Amino acid sequence: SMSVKKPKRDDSKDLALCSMILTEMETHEDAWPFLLPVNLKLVPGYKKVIKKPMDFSTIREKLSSGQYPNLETFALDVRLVFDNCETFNEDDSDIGRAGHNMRKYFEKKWTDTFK
Repeated sequence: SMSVKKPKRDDSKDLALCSMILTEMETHEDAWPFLLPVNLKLVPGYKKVIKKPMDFSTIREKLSSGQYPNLETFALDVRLVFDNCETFNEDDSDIGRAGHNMRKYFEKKWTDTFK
């Protein structure tokens, strides 16, 4: 509260570390459904159904331009990618399986890096 602060957790490497994680996600073989924004002109239903589209390119641009105020808003966008994937794709489809795998991959790097 006012003039009463918890000890300073060192956040000075967060930007670099989120960039590294993102690089690892970008280079994973199952990243292909997630690398670019879904083409809303060519994919029926996507626009109306998925209220907040998100993809790795968009996260990378946001990261590169200071649009994440902290590492939690970064994780929120990554998880949005997989949440959207689960919303639109059957679990037993290549894209659906890709999304479960990438989520697992991410969540391990996240825990290992920060927790």
